[PDB]
Formats: sequence, structure tokens, C-alpha cells
Amino acid sequence: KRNPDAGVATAVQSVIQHQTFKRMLLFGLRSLADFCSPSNQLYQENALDALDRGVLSAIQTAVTTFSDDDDLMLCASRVLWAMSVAIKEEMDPAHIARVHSEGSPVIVAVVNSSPTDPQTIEDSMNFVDNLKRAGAPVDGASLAGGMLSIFTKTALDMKTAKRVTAALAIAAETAEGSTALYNAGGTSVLLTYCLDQGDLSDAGVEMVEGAFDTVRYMAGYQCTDATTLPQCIALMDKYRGRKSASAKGSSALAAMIGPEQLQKCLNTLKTAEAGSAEYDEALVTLGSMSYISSFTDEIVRAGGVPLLIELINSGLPQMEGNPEKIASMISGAAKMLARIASNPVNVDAIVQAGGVATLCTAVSYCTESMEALGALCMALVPLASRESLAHEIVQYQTFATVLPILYQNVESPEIAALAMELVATGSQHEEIQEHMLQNQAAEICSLCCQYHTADASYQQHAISALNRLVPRLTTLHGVSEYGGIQGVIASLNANVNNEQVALLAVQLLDNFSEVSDAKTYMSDGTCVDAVLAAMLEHEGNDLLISAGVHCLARIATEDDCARHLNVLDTAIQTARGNPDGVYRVLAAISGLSRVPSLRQIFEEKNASDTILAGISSWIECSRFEGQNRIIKAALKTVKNMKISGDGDLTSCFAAMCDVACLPQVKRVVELEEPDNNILVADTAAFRDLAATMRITGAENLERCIESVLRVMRKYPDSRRAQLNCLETLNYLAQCDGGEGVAILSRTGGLNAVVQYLTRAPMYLDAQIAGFTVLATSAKIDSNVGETLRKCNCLQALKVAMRTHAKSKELKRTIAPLVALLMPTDALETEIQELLNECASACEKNNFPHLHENLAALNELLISSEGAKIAARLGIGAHMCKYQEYISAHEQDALAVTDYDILGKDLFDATVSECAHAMEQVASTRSGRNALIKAGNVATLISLYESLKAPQSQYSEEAAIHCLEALRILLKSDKRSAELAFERNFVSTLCVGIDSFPHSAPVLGATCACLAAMATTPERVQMLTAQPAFESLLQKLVFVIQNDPSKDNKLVAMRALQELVEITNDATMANKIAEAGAVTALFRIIDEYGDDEQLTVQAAEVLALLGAFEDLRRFYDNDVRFPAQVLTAALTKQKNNETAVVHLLDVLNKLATSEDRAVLRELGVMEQVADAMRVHSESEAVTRLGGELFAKMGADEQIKSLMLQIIETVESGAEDTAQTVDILCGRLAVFLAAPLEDPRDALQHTEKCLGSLVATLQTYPGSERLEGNVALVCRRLCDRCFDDADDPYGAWAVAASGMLAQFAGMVAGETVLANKKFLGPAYRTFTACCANAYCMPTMVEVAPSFLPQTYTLLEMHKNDAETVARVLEFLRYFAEDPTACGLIVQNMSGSSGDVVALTVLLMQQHQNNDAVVCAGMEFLGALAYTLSQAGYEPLPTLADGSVLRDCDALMGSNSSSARQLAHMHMIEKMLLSKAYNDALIQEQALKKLTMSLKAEDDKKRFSDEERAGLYAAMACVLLAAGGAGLTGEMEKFNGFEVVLQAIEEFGENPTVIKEVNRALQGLSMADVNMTARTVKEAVPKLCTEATTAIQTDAECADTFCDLMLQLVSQEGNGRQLLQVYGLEETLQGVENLAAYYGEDFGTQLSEKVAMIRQAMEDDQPREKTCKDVYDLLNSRVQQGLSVAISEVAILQEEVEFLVSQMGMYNQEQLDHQTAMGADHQYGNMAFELLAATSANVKLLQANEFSKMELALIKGQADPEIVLYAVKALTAFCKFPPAAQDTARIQGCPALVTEACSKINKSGLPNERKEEHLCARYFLVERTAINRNLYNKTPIMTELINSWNDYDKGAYTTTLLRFVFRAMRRVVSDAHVEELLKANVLQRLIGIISDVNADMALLPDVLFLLGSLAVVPEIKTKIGELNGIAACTDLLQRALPKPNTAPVVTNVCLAFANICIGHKKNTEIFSKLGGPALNVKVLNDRGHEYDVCNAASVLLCNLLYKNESMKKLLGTNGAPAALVKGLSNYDGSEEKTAIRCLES
Ligand SMILES: [K+]
Ligand SMILES: [K+]
Repeated sequence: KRNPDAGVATAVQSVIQHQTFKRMLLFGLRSLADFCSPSNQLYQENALDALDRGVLSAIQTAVTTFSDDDDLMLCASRVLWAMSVAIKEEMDPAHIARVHSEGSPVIVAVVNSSPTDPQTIEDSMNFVDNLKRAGAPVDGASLAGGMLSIFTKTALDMKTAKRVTAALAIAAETAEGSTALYNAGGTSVLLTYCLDQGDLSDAGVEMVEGAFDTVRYMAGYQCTDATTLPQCIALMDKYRGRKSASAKGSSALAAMIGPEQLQKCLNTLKTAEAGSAEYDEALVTLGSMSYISSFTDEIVRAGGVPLLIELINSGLPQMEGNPEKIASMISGAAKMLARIASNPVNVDAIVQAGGVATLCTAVSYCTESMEALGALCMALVPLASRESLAHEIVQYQTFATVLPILYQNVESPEIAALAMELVATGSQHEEIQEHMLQNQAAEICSLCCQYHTADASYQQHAISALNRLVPRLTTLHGVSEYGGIQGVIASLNANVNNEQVALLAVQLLDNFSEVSDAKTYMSDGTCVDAVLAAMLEHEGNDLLISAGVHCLARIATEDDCARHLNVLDTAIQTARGNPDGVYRVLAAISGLSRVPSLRQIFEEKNASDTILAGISSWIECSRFEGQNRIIKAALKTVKNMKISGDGDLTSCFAAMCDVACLPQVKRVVELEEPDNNILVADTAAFRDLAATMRITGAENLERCIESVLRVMRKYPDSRRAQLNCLETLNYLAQCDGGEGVAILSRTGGLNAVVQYLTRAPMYLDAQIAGFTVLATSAKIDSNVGETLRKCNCLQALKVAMRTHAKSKELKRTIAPLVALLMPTDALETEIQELLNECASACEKNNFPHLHENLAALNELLISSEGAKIAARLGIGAHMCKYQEYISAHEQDALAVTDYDILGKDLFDATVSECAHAMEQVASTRSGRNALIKAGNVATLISLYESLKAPQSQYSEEAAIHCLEALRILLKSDKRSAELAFERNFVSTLCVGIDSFPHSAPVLGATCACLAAMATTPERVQMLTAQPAFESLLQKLVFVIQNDPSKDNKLVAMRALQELVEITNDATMANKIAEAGAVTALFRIIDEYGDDEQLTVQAAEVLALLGAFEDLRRFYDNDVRFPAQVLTAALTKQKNNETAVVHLLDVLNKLATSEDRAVLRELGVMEQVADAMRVHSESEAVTRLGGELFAKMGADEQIKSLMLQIIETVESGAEDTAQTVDILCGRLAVFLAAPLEDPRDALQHTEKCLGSLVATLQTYPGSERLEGNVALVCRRLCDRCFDDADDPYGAWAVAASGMLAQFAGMVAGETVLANKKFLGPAYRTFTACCANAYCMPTMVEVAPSFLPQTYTLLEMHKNDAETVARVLEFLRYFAEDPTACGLIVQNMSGSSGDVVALTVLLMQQHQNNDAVVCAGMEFLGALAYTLSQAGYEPLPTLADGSVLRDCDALMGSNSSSARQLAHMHMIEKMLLSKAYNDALIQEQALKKLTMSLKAEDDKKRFSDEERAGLYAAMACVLLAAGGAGLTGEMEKFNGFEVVLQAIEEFGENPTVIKEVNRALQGLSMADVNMTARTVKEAVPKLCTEATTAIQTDAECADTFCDLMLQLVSQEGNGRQLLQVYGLEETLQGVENLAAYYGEDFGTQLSEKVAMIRQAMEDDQPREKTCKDVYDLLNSRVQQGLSVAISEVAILQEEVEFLVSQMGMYNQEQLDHQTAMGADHQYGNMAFELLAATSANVKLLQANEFSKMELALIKGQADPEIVLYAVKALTAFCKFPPAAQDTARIQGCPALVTEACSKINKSGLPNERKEEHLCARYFLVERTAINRNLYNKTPIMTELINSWNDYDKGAYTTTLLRFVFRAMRRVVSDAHVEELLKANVLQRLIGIISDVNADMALLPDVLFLLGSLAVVPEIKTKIGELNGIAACTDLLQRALPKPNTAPVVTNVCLAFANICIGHKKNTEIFSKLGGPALNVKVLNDRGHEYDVCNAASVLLCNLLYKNESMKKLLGTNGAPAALVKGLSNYDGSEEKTAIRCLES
């Protein structure tokens, strides 16, 4: 744990002192607050520090003594909050108690100060929450009075209010709390605030939610006041349109008014006299109770609806006489009828009582009584929702009367709203639309847009009315003349800051612009400017931007660009006084730059440079109002216009970094929030610039990267600006196809990223973001793995592992980095190190050590491969042991201050580490299956039971997660699941939830663990029948129904969701529904339909439950209740694609085809159609929507609308083009419905199309028509995009002539600016490519518009949808050989050839899979089709540049769909056989394997998704084999990928199918791929994939095809026949052929027959050991490898050698027998295999050293032993071989025995020598230590062989072997015999002998020097005159030829004899030795072996010898060494380099 800031003790000291000195106190507390602020990385540690130093006892003294100072309060609550945080985390009881005793009263004082400060409140509210979570809640009643007093302060924020009201409610929930509020000013204090200040924002509603809950609880305790009900009613009225607040208002009201008063009220109205006090008071009371929805059903039950309708019926006759008394009655009664009309049952009753005719007739009497008219409109809205009642309401002339009333300006905005809502509700029915415009009053709505221009809030019904009517309008004239556009423009301006409301207005203006003559009425500039401003305000809203751009492309003009550009200069200068002026111009330059036909005008004026200079002026000056807004607007402006352009972005990117580094920026940001300020916005801006990849060039990238580092360097504590910079670095690294990675390294940015991560260990988003940069840089270039290691990246990610242990996102990020930096080869030894240390700690009683090493152990285990090491070395058995000990020794708790954690904190930590270890282990099949086999599912359960958690500690929550995330993994295996139930763990888990309240992670993991036991239907039923699981299910439902907290609702609902997604069982769904979930979830969508998050989560669960359960049955089979809820929420969430998808999904599951009439009655049709229109590019919306429309008029409406189009274009009305447009538009919605009878539905599809072709040819340029006709054709093409036989689709489009029409339209460039036509049009093009019957005419048509398709792409490069549609068309088009040719020859232009453009596009939409996948698939198809048609390859593909660019688009977290498309691209490139050079150069295959490797580390995809990746990889390797790149696959572990696929997917037929075809193609490509398939892959197929080949027809048939390829080559049948499991596999195939037993089964049978016959004919087994040798020898001769690792065909040859030899070794062998000489050849064969270091571990596995030693010892024939000696002698050349050889018991004595036998034998001296050399050679290599051969008589045998030589008959070669072995065995133990045999004297004698054999002297000199290793021999050498004999020899030989090895070896002898020896160094000096050394250097210094040894002598003479240092300084040695240095001139030969070194 970290240390606190030292200055905290000086701050605490300052406030302890100066408690009284107020200004000094404020300094100290202000200082202590900043130490306790989260900006400090040590805020928790500092706060704990201030606690321990005793500051609260001073702070409490201060808040009391100075209760009036708010500044104290802000600082005090900050310190206290930070404590509570660190308190909750530490879970030290000592502290939690203290902070609650000494600390709680501090905050109680802050609360009783009526704080108004958002931070003071927020810190205080968060204090009590954390204290409660810590087990020390602050009494809510002690805080209730002060919190309530917060509301007498008028200017309180809504965000602060909501937090406080939520607390009051919880406080009031008790008797003590309600009482405190009651006596501290009652409900009026709160409710008065809600009324006088409350608003209708999301937070104002959430606030009033809590206020109503507060009143409700006080009502339960009789703490309400006579003012409460009235104020509650008036708040109900205020929040009428928001059901979340209304529902909690009626709940509160229900608690003030019992059910007893309802019945008395109604019975009083039935009996009491008319006009009496009791009647009047009863009717008033009934008004109040009409606000209670739980009473509204009681009113209807007791005939109250007729009573209210009678009041109106009987009142209208009386209106003439008393108009005002009657209007009031009507108002009151009609409002009650409006509130009664909630349920569909309630609306039924109103309708049964003649409500419609009553209300409508009353409207006809109240045309001059506005209040009553509004109440009547309010009662008709819910009735007009039904189509049939709205028809009745038209019949009665209501709309025809309310419209002229609005047309004359209803003054009250309240009445006007209710009246627009009614006309809007009615307009949502298609048949009432035609009435409300086509009959009359189309423009009456338009003129009303102009009246309450700014009122629109819930009153957006003026927009919606024209939004449902403009599609029908055939002209904008009326809407313009009446001022409709002016009113909507004027509306958007006012409401421009409300996002939702302005998206609606921009959509309405977009629809206006589609009208045919709309350019003539909206081209004055006022419409443009209102849209541009809106687009700049809401760039985050894709729907607003997209609608705005459609509109501008139609109406915006050049003059719009000129009139804003002309004022740019002036507007920038006058921005201080007139900031709006420059804002408007910026909005126009930004938005109009998105219009393709207008972009260039702003760059031809270099407006970007001007705006950038203007930003600097606005910063380098005095701060003025609007300065922030203006700078942020200009930053967004310059970003948008550069992105929309196509120039390089370096200059602008640098200018934005420079702007951020201006000295005044710090000042400007002081006054803002840290999240939103100009610095954060500037970094976000130049990040988006970098994301485009339009920064090219080493110079430029360096500039841009330096600039980013400057920003990071200059603002160290702007943590949102730090993030944006890290992201920017990620992008810049990818620029130039990854070459930005090199720039990022050599500028130091890689290390800067590491440095920042080390600085900010607490910031999780920064860890992920920073490691992403590093992972991106590694994946692109693994050469930066070295740099990251030297930057200490490993320690940094080690720290983030431990800090954010529960972050799954932080780990999929760092996973590749650990593998790269982890010691790749030191693991197997280091894991077994900690494995044994942990076990040892358990053997003792050392509980600390277990933790310490389990902690370190986990760090190692993270390595994916390292996790497989631990599993392989028996960690599971280890783990079961650790648990046995941990759970037993809990009294070890008392560690007694001997470790970092003590007490119970230490027990849970060990449990946590033990559990975490098994968690990493269970990553892949290797680990998870090892733990299961060990019984670890039992050890985990035992571990979790050891977490009894009597008192929560700060490692226990994490201990549970690890424990439960484990069993999620392990229990998913069927056998282990039943053990769980056996242990009664379901109950132990459920109690585990209630043990740890407030922990959403435990709840989630406990539920995922519960479902993991219910893998099958039997266990699902076991689970849901458990009582504890029943009580859990109900307490989750309870939380969804009563907990106000939105977050707890989302958590509960998520828990339920997973239970149904995992188990996926009709019994889970059934039990969840019956627990109350269906009604409770629909209630969420009914009350919280305005909240996207709650509505989406609720819908998600209901759709899951609705797939098994008939949802309507929970509403008594009346589907209208839930359907209305779904439709209501659907309309509120219209513009949230995600919410629309899930609402339509519950609707489509709730309803059936037998609901056609119920669904039409509710207008569901138009609501669904409206959605499909807005989200027209959402695949999900169009699917669900169509499926719903199949329930509401399948086939019928389609047939009728088509015929109607023919009737129209035949007559020839003046307005046909306009008329059919609205027909086509209606049709496209239906053409999305699945058609069960395509024949009938699409009868007239070819003529209908032919009639549209005519309509288009006579009415060109009708933009809207052109668009809707494209949409229908896409819907026709989409429904049979794959069935090339269907005639009612893409075929029809071509037959009828449309296909040629569309092509002409695009060829004429008339449409290029119309994106609503180009998208669908190019989708239908794509369809006519897919259908092979349409292709010939597509080819016949395309050349006329392919160049336009290019220019089209450059235009719309910024539109992802248009780009994706065009690139997709090119993908399919490129399949035809003529097409792909036309593409390359016609699509070339300003952006390069078609390939360059495609890259540019993907780079711009790098975040968009649809564009990227379409682009890669396109390049793939194009490259391949071109090669097969004879065309020439694509230069930039053959260049390797596109591969680098495409690799850059592949980030470490790119989706699976993008990985597949990238693999398909590479596959197609390989199949074309045209790009091998580039594919090898850029290492495509290696990178693909790496990526696939990473996805098994991360383990983020689903097993089905990885199935596709491996299946896809199998196909890539298949193409590689065909391409001739098997050499490439072996550089990396290519083949191993197929083996991995077999092991993990052996049960997946679709993987093994591709694996078989891959192995077949690899084999027939290469002989060594054939071998590895036989020896490695087929054994896996016949065992790990045997059931798949057996059960799946395609695996069986492809396996037979592969076997037939393998057996077709001699020798393979023999080896396959011996493959384990092949017979079981072949037989089951036959079994399979019997089942199908048709032409396929007969064919499969013949294949097995051929396979068996081939293996029988190829069962020779014809080979001996001499064969394996003659073969190996031929290779070694020819120069080939004999490494089995690298030459797979030698695998069999070695298996045979081990077997034949192993069997020869059973007997004694005569070398002159067939098997003896063959035993010789086998050992000569091994000897060649031993010459290679790779074979050492193969031979080591087969006991090579052990065999040979047995032969040498056992075999009595010396000629058999000879060749065993040699074979072992070569194996021992390599140290690790000699290590094992010489280490096995007896080897030294045995090898020496072999030596002895030959000295005592009586052989010819000829062979006696051969045997001695070889066996003494073995002695040399085996003598790894000098003390190894001590106990054996090796010295005796060496001396006897020497003595035999002195008698003669041996050559000098033997003596050299005697000497070589002697220096290895010479030791203190043989010293006595060395002196007896006078070895020294003999060697001295040979040295002195002037006739000595020159071939023997070098070894003599060498042995003599080596013998000096023994301290006693060293001295004897001097006493025996060895040094003088050596100096004499050196003098002798120096001038002679052929003496270089003597001079060399005599100098080394000198050095070894004197190095640290005072006696011999003085002998050597007196002989003139030092001068001689220098003479060997002056002479013969140019000889490198000589010069090297001479220099080695100098060093040894100098070592620890000052006098030699002085002597050789004046001896002339320095000048001699200088000459040795100068002899060099360039040689890098190994010899000249060792010389130069010495
Ligand atoms: K009361
Ligand atoms: K308006």
C-alpha cells in the first residue's frame, strides 16, 4: 500500500492548531481538501492519514464554532467524504467505527446548515451511502430536518435536488424520520419548492419522484397536512405528461385517502340532493380521487362513468342560461373522464356509456368556452387513439371545429396544446390523414406552427402533425404562403438547445425539402441557417446530422456559402461584443462543408487557416463572455471541414496542438469543469483528425507525434485530455501502414505512455487506453517488444493487474503484452518453483508464505501459455491440497505483525488468491479439464464455504468473485454440475447474496453461477424448485416493483436476464414470469417509457420471457394492455434505434396473426412504419417491422397498392409523378413483410415495375419519387437475395427494365447528390450481381456508369451508408470476369485507381465494420477474379502497401466479422497465386496466426465465433498450400493451427470439414506436410475428432477424401493402418454410409473399400537400420537437415530406429552377423542425428543416453561397443546432453571400465588404439566436472595407455586423446598418482626435446597449462623447471615456420601457470619472460591466434600484480599493443575479432 503525501501532516497540523483562527483554519482545511480530492492519486491514503492524526476531533470543533461559513462546510464535507471512500474500501473496523462516531456528527452539522452547494451536498450524500455500505449507517432521522431545510433556498439545482429528495424519502420511511420532517416544517416546505422551481427535465422528474415518495411515507405515519393533498394535486397537473412522476404521485395520494372514502363519495353523489353542500363536496372529492389510478378501476366498477357523462348530457341544454357555471362542470367532468381513460378496459366503459357522442356534442357547445374545450379535447385524446373511435370523432365534425379554433390563435398555451394533441392523435390514423389535409385543412396546421413558436415542450404536436402529413403533400406552396416554414424555422431557433425537440424539427424541415417544388420556397437562406446551427449544437446525434445534410443538399446554395464567408473576417474581430455573429458563420462553414457540391468553396478561401488564427486571438486576450462557446465551436468547425475534405492533415493537426499549448489556455479552463473545457475539446478534435489516417510521411508523423507529447507534457492533471492524447497516439501509430510505430518509438512516446501509466495507477480508463497504444504498436511490429521490456512495461501491467483485478476489459487489452514480455522459457521452471514453495508453506504452519507465493504465483499464471504450464505440472492436485489446509487453519488469523496483511484480512486474501489461480488456469481446454479431473469443483465450493464472512473484510468480496467466476467456467461441464447440487450449493449461493448486500458484482456472478448448474432441463427443474432460489426470484421481482433507484432496477433486471439467456429453458422463463416479472417489467415500460436505459432493459427481459410464455395471459388474455404500453413507449423512444429494436421485438412476440384487427385498431401500423422510416438503415428495425406487418395484412396490401400504381400512370393525371410517389412509399413498408405466398402477393411485380419505368422517364428529377422507387426495388431484391430462381425480385427489376433505368439515371449524373436514391439503388444493383441470371445484363449496362460510381464515391466518401452500399455492389460485381475488367479500366481518377480509393474509404470509416468488411471482401474478389481471367495483378496489392494499410485497420479488439473479412481477403489473394511476393514480404500468414492466437488469450468471442475463425483459417492454409507457401507456414507454427483446431473443435463438424480439406490440400502440395498429417494430424482426427467424422456426412466424406490422398503414396498406408483409432473411425463411417444408404452411401462405401485395399497393399514394412543410415548419410552429404523437428519425413525413420535397435539390444551381438552389423549401422545413424542440437530432446525422450551406456557396459564385442561409444560421444557434444549422460548413476565408472577392458585386452595395437581414442573421447565429453571422475580409476588407465605408448605401437593421435581426457579429469583426488608416474617431468621433457613431434607439442603445452588448475600441480611445475623449458621452446620456435600453434599454446601455458602465482611469476620474470611476451607481440602480432594468446598472457601477468603493471608499462608492451590495434583494417572474420577483443 502507498504512503500519503507528507504535506498532509502539515495540513492536519495547521487545522488542529488554528481551530479558532478562522482564516488559518480555512487555509489548512482548503489544503487538506485538495489532499483528499480524487485529483490526488493518494486521496484515500491521505484521508486515512488525516483520520489517524486526529483531525476530526478538530473539524467537529470547527463546524460548530463557525456554523455560518459555507466555505468551511464545502471543505469539511470533502475531507469527510474522502474518508468514507477509503473507509468503505479498507473495511478496518477500528476506522469505520471512528469515522462514524467522530465523523458522522460533522456531516450532520453540514446537513443542518441548509447547504446550497452541489459539491457540499453531493459529498455529504455520498458520505452517508459509503458509511452505510461499510456497516455503519447514519441515522436518517438525525439528517431529515436539515435536508428538508435545503428546499427553502430558491436557486437549488435539479441534479442536487433529486439526490436530496431521494434521501428524504428513505429517511421518511421510518417513524422517527417522518416525525422529524413533520415537526420541521411539514410537506409544504418540499412541495412548495417542487411547484415554484421544479421543471420537466429528466432530473426535475426524477426529483419529484422522490418528493412524492417522501409524502407517501409521511402519510403512512399521519405526518401529512391539510395543504398536502392540494399541493400534490397541483403537482400532478404540472407533471401530467410524465408517467414516472404521475405514478408516484398517485401512490402518495392513495396513502392519504383510504378505499373507504371512495365508496362513500360515489354513494353520496347518487343520493345527495343536487346543489347541496354534500353533493358539491363529493363531486370535488371525486376529482381528487380521479388522479389515483388504483381507484380509477373502482370508479368504473361502481358506474361512475355514466354519472359523469350524465353531468355533461344534462348540462348542454342549460348552457344558454348559465354558460359559466355549466362550462366549469363540463371542464371538471371531462378532465375526470380523461384520467379515467387509462386502461383499455376503462376506455371500453367510457365508450359503452356513449362517451364519444357526449364529448363531441359538448365540443359543439363550447366553441367559445376555452377551458371546457380543452378539457374535452383532453378526454377525447385517449379515445381518438383507436381508429374506429377517431372515425366517429370525425363523423361528429370535432376536428373540423377544433382546427379553425386553433387557426384563430387559441391564446392559452395550455388549451392550444390539448387541441394540437387531439388533432395529432387523430392524424396518426391513415384514413383520418386524408381528411385532415386532402379534403381540407392541410395548411391550417401550417399556420398554427406560427402561434406559440417557443411553447413546444410536450407540445411538439405541431411538428408531429405536419410530420405525418408532409409525406402526402404534393406542394410546399400552401405550407409556405401560410407561414408554416417560418413558424418551424422560428421554432427550431428557440428550442435549438433541447436535443430531442430539435431533431424533430430538423426532420420536419428535411421532409419539407423532399416535396417536389420545395426549392422554390426554401432557398432564401433562413431555412439553411437554422439547420446549420442545430447541426453544430448536436454533433453527437447521428440522426440530426444525417437529416440536416439531406436537407442542405437540396436547398443550400453557393450564395449561402458566400454570404457567410464574406463576413468571416469581420465576425472574428467582433467576437467579444458579438459572439453569436461568429457562431452563426462557424455553424455555416461547418455544416455546408458536409455538402459535397459545396465543400471546395471554403478551402479555396483557406477558411481553415483563418478560423485557426481566430481561435488564437480569442485565447491570447482578456477572458470575455461566450469565449468558451466560441472556441469550442471553431475547433469543431475546422475539424469537420478538414475531414470532409481530402488533403493531408499535418499542418492543421499541428496548429491545434499549438493552440492547446497556448499560455492562456490554463486560465480559460480554470473557470470551467475538467470534463468539458476548451483543452479537452481541442484534443478530441485533433484526435478525430488523426483517426482519418490522412497524415502521411515520416517528417509529418514525427511533427504530429511530438506535438501530442508536448500537450501531454504540458497538462499533466487534465485526465480527460490525457486520454484523448493516448487515443491520438494509437491512431498516429497506425498511419502509413504502421510506420507510425517506428516514429512513436524513436521520439520516446512509447516510454512516455509507460511513464504515464506508472504515474496514474488508479485510473482504469488510462490503463486500458495506454496499454492499447502499446498493444497496437506491438501487433504491428514485434520489434518494439524489446523496447517495452526496457521501459519496465512489465512492472506497469503487473501493477494494473493487481489494482483493477475485476476488469475484464483491462485484460483482453494487456493479454498479448504479457505473453511478449513474460519470460517465454523461464516459466516451466519458475512456476514449479512457486508451486513447490506454496505446498511447502502448507506443510509447515506458515500461512503468510502461502499468500506471498500464491500472490507471485498468480502474476506468472496470467501468461496464457504459462497457465497451461501450471495445469500441466499438476497445479490442480496442488490446489486441492492448499484448500485442504487453508480452510482448516483459520486460527492462523492471528499472524501477530509478521506480514503486510493481518487478521481476517489475511484469511480472505489467501482464499482470494487460491481462487484466482484456478480462475486463470481455466482459460482453455488444457487448464479447465485438468482442474475438473483433480476434484477442484469440490475445492472451490469448500473455498466459498470458508468465506463464512462473519464480518466482511476488504479481500472477501473479491474472494467471492474469483470463486464464483471459476465455477461459472468449470460447472459448465455436465458431470461437475451434479456434484454442485449434491453439495447443496444453490442454497449456499443464495444465502451468499444476502451475506453481501450492495454488491451488484456478487449478485451478477452468483446468478451466472446458478444458471451454470442448470445446463439441461432436468437441472433447470432441480434449480427452480429450490426454496432459496424461489425467495431470490421474488426479491428480484420485488426490487423491480418498489426500489426507486434506477441503478438497482437495472441490476435486478440484468440478473433475471442472464438466468434466461444461460439456462434458455421454458421452465426458467415460466418460473420467472409466475414470480411477477411480466407485469412488473411491462410496468417499467409504462411508467419509465421516457427513460431509454430502463425501457431497453425491461424490453430485453420481456422478449426473452416472451419466447416461451404467452405474455398476454398475465393480462387475462387481453393483448391490448401490453400492446398499448409498447406502442406508447415506442413513440417516446422513436428516435433511439436501440430502444425501437427491443420494443418491436416484444411486440412481435406478444402478438400473432390473429391480432390483425386489434393491432390496426391501435394504430400500431403507422407507429411501426414511422419507426422503419426513421431507422431506415437499421437491419433489425426493418426485420422486426416487416414481421409485424405480416401479422397486419400480409400479401393483401402489397397486391392492391401495385395495381393502383398501374391505374394511376395509365390515366395520366397532371400529378401522376407526385401521386405514385406516395403509393411507392406506402408499398415499401409492406414489401418488408415476409411473404408466405410470393405467387399471389407479387402477382403484378413485373408490370408494376414497367409502369414505374415509364413514370420515371416522363417525370425525371422528382427527387422523392426517385427515392421511394429505389426503396421498393431494394425490398423486392432483399427478400430473395439468395434464391436466384425467384422471379419477383432482382430478376423482375431486370426483366421489367428498371435495372437499365437506374443505370441510366446514375450515368446521367442527375441523381448523384441524392443519397436516399443511391443507397437503395446500389443495393438493388448488388442483388442483380448476386442473381446469376441478371449478371449478363448488369455487365451489359455497367460500363455506362462505372466512372460515375467513382465520382459518386469521392462525393459521398463521408457517408458510411452510401460508401458501404457502393463498395458492396463492387464486391459482388467483381465476381464476373467481364465486370472485374470493366472496373479496373473505368474507375480511375483523382484518388488513384479503384484499390487506392477503397483504402481511403476504409481508412475514413475505420470505425465502421460494414465499410471495412465490404472493402476487404471487394479487394479479395477483385484480385482473384482478375488472375483467373488473365488480367494483370494489381500494383498496390503486389506492392505490399495495401497489406500494411489493411493490417493497420486490424486493431487488437477488432470484431470477429472484420477478422473473417480480412482472412477471406488473404485467402482470395492466395488462391489467385499472383501476390506471393507481397504476402511473404508482409508476413500475412504469421500475423493472421498471431491474431487467432490472441483471441484464445483474450477469450472474448463466443465458441461459435471462434469456430468460424479457425474454420476460416483452415481455408486460408488450404489456399497457402495451393499457392506453394508451405515453406512459409513452417517459419512459424502454421501446421500447429490445424492441430489446435482439431483439439478444441473436434466435435464441431463445420470446423473438421474444413480441416480435412485443408490437410488434403496441404498434403498433396508437400511431402513433409504429408508426413505431419500421417504422424500428427490423423492420430488427432481418429481420436479427438472421431465422433464428428463418424456422425457428420461431410466430415466422413472429406475424411475419406483425405485418406485417399494419403494412401495414394507409397509407404503411407502402412503407417496409417497402425494409427490408433483409425479402425473405430472407418467402421463408424461405414455405419454412416449404411444409414444414408443411397448414391451417397454407396459412394462413401466404395471409398472405405479403396482405403482399406490401399493400406493392405502398402503393408510391406521393408527396412533395416542400414537403410536409416544410408538415408541420413545421403542428406548429411548433400547438405540437408537431419533435424526431426524440421524434416517431418524423418519422424518415421526415427520411430523405426528406436524400435529395431531397442530390440537388437535384448541380446549379445557379434558384429559379423546380419543383426550385429545392422546394430552398428543403427548407431552410426544415431551419431548423425546426435550432431544436431534440435534432435537432442527427441533422443533424450527415447532414453538415448541410457541405452548406449547399457550397450557399452553389456555388449562383450568391442566392435559393437565402439559405435555405441561414438554415437554417445557426439550426442554429448552439446552441454545438456553431456549433462544428463554423465549424471546417471554409474556413467563415470562404466565409461572408465570400457577404457580398462581395452588396455588389458589382447587386440592388435592398430584397433587397440582406435578403441582407446573413442572411449577416451567419451571420457572427455562426459567429464562435465573435474571432480566427477574422482572415485573411478580413470587416471590409472590413462597412465597405462601412456606407458604402452612409450613402448610404442601407438601413433601420437592416441596420446592426444589421453591428454585431452586427462585435463578434464585432473583433480585434487588424482594428484598423488600424477606425481608417481612423473607426468610433469615427462611433459617438461617433451617440451625440452628439440626433436619433439610438432604434431604433439601443442597438446603437451595445453595439458601442462591445464594441469595447473590444481594448486599443488601449479607449484610443482615451477620447481620442476617447466617455465624455463617453455621459454626455451618459445625462443626456439618464434622465428620458425609451422610453429603458430606452439607459440600460441606456450603463451597460454605461461598465463595459466603464473596468473596469480607469486613464485612462478618471479621465476618467469628472471628468465626474461615479460620481454619475450612483448616479443611475441611485436613479431607475429599480425597472426591472430598468436596475438590473442600473447595478450591473454599479459592480462594474467598483470592480474593483481602491481609490479608487472609497472614493468610492462616500461617494457615496451604499450607500443606493441598499439600495433596489434593498428593491424586491424576491416576484417570481421571471427578470428581477427577475438584477437581485437583480447
Ligand atoms: K396529520
Ligand atoms: K411551433
